[PDB]
Amino acid sequence: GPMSSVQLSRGDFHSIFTNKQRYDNPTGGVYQVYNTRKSSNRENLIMISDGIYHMKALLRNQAASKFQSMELQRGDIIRVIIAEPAIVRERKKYVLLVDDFELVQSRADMVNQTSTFLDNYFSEHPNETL
Repeated sequence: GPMSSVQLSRGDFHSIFTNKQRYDNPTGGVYQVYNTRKSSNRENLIMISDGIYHMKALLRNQAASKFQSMELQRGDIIRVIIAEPAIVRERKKYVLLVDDFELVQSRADMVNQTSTFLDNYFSEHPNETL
């Protein structure tokens, strides 16, 4: 059919934190907003999904202004444009720092949901990350 669902970058979160090349350029990923629940007005911490894992993303600078103005919510699909990963070694926490993104689709289908938290996957395989 022409109207197939928009494809998320499945496996990209795992690749960002295991592969040096992807870590160094973690842009172009297509993800779905998983959770937007509140606590900063110049920084929005949200949960995003790649279809397999969900992970924390901290929207800063123009991504923060855009998120707030667009009122992005669970189910919305975005494309990350400016980003850098963050590994909090002392707490075994993983965050994608997002400075810019684009809206791909608002209110997209979110069915047969099986994504698990990225940090928990790495807890099960401790020496896997970079």
